[PDB]
Amino acid sequence: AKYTREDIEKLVKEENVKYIRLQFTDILGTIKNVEIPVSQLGKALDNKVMFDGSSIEGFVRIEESDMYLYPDLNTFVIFPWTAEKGKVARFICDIYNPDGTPFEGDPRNNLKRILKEMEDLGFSDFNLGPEPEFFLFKLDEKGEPTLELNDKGGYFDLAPTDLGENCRRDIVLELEEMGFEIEASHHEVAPGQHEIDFKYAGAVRSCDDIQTFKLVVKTIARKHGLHATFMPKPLFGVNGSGMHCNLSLFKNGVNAFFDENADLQLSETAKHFIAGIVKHATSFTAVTNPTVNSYKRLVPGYEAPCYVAWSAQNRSPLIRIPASRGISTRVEVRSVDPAANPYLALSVLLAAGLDGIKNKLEAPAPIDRNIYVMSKEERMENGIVDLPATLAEALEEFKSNEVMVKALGEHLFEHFIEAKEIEWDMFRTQVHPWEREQYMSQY
Amino acid sequence: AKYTREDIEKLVKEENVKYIRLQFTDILGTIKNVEIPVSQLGKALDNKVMFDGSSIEGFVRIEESDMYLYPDLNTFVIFPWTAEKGKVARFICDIYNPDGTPFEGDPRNNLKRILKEMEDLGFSDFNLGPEPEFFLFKLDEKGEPTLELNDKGGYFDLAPTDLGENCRRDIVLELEEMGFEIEASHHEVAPGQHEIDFKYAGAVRSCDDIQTFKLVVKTIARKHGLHATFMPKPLFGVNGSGMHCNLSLFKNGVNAFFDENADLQLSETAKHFIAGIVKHATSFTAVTNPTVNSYKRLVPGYEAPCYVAWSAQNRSPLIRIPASRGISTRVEVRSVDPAANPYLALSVLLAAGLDGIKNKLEAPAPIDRNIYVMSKEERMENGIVDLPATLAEALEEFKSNEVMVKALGEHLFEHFIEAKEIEWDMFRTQVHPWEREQYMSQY
Ligand SMILES: NC(=O)CC[C@H](N)C(=O)O
Ligand SMILES: [Mg+2]
Ligand SMILES: [Mg+2]
Ligand SMILES: [Mg+2]
Ligand SMILES: [Mg+2]
Ligand SMILES: [Mg+2]
Ligand SMILES: [Mg+2]
Repeated sequence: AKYTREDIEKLVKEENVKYIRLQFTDILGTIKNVEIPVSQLGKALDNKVMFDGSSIEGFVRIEESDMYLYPDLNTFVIFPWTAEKGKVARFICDIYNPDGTPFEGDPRNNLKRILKEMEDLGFSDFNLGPEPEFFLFKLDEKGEPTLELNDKGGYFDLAPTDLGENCRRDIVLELEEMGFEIEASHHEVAPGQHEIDFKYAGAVRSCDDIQTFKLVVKTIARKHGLHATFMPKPLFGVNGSGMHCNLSLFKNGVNAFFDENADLQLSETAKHFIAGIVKHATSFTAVTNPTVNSYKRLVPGYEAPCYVAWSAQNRSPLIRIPASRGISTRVEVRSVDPAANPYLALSVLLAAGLDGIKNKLEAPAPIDRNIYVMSKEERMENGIVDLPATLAEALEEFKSNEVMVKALGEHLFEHFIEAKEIEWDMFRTQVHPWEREQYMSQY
Repeated sequence: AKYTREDIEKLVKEENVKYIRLQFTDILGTIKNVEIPVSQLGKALDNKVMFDGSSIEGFVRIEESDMYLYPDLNTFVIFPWTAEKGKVARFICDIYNPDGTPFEGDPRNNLKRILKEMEDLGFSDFNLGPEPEFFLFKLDEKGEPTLELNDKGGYFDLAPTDLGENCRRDIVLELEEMGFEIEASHHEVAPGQHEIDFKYAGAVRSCDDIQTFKLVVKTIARKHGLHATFMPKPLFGVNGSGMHCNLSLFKNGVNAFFDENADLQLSETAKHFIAGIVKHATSFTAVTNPTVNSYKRLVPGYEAPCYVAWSAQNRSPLIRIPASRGISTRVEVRSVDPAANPYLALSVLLAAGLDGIKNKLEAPAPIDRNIYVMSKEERMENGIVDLPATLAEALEEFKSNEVMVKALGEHLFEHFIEAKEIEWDMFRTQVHPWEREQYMSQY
């Protein structure tokens, strides 16, 4: 209980809060909201504010259906940069059906659903440590994004410098003032690319922070004349952006992946997890990489995984194990990209993990200096399968899987599939310039 | 009441008001005004101010006509901007004849007429909850509007951010801190499109607030290098704008549409009232949808209605019943667009409602699924009539309906048709570029 009804009412008043953002999330991970005047804080709470909950199905809407917003008290945040006529605060909300029950088509209420599965298996927490990467492109005259990069930095370089446009700085600083907890940040591999890493938190809080963070970013960036994009593959020839997800299970407030007396100090619990992840990656990919362009980042030549394997020391492991042990033992899934919706991502991932533990699945041998050089044939002769090559591919595999379809639930699943199938069809029917360069003179 | 003579005179002096706007509306909903120096406040308040009330006719104006301006103390507000050589305030007004009686051709006086009509039927209040949607475009260098939108947001998604322009916010903030009572706001389907929704009120107050809204909007957006418009379909191939009106009747301070032990918890009255809107839609469309361009929004595929029908959950029903009951039990007409003169629309709607209540009309089958596919023929065999395709058609239907004509008033009616027929006549003789593109080389 971070705040209570009164603590918030007291707080709204102590400060000059005048505008309330009741923010949620549609199925495509897009960050939505309905805004009220502070004069509606009461109705807001009391969970009495209604809206067209079909905003959640995204562009595949069809009819208008009324739904309730239920604000999550302990997610109460006051935005800093505000203060014009008054300040602005917010609430992340859970969408309820008009009859009282939570709306099953809501991404957030789904994570919770599967977190009940985790607790019934006997676990207390499922932690996440996101490593979200993003590009900074320059704005032009007419305030339009351009293909020009904010800087020419390389890997863990000393990016932009402490003389203005240091977006990373203000971002990290602003986030820390908003109550976040950052672990560290750094410039990434390509020029004009960045990464800020959050401290670990419980699935929900971590997912909620990832949403805010993206928002916070986009804003500060515009403030500096820049464009932030979390597009996975903005530029052919340059690195893409992914969002590795460090994962851990807890039991009685004790880390469960750690076993000092076992191979790699990794519990049997830990290894079943890895096991399930390997079993389901080619199937949960259409979710952790939800866009067409997500697949342009998933190619040889960069640090992105193109095959299902794990390792503690390799070029592009879809699963990795950081060095830290004990209270910090965790599995890192390095295929997830920032285009992915966190609640859904952690839904399918948490689910594929539990499917390993439930069924004492057996993990394969850790890969190490092989995958990349051995032809897809040699790789294939082993547990080494290629991830889907296109969104259409990822979608077939997804549907085939029963434990992944369950991870969403009939509503979240029907529509996701619908929207993505359109997205692909639009792309497939499209005639790109590249083809005209190739065939228009040659034929 | 709310304000009394001396209360106002105290307010003006203390707040340092120096410029009064005597505000009113013409047939085309356009917002007129005669403006006096604070020093003339007395003359004003004694109902002694005169002006050319033929301004009410709009461009159909032929001869001049001296009329009086009667301020309404309860509509007194002080505009928040202003404060140069002093502050500004307005008074919404009723137009009188030089012989002391209210001028009929005045739309505000017209609704007050049909309202009294309602009371004879023994009703207490007529409530409106409007949801006015608008587009924000950019102003060019010359300060001239362009076809460039203010953002790329969609339905309900949190956009734009709290750093910069954020018109919607600054509008609601101004409205709220200016006496208004807003419920919520949000981004709309099309990029650059926005909607603010106010708490319900009685017809007159609700119509006055709609006229003040538009203004405050138009104003705020201009202040941010933007152009607001309530033009129904500014752009082909994107969503148009509309102003669904949420209607409810009270009897002795109690909602008369509600009824627990009923079906859908809708009272017999409700069912009848609905019945009325059903049989007058095609004949009141010309009023709720007054511009030529209004009918370019009335095309299938964009959430806007096209047939006379009512549902509780459908793609784009002319009428729909939102979830809430009890006090919130209401009928929503989704035909109405912003271009419409709120006073005329509300009066033509109240009138059609009461008519169906008066003559105990039998409401038709609520539409299940599909009015889109179910072709003309079939749609007919189900008593589903199409709205008028063009302003012309709309007029021929309005002119045929005895009760609708009576809702307007001999004067209002005569001049409204006069305007619309010339408006249509122009648009019909115009040779648009589209014709040239399709025909000039073809023939
Ligand atoms: N109800 C909505 O928000 C859709 C509005 C849409 N622009 C219309 O014409 O009705
Ligand atoms: Mg559906
Ligand atoms: Mg990194
Ligand atoms: Mg990593
Ligand atoms: Mg005349
Ligand atoms: Mg709307
Ligand atoms: Mg509506």
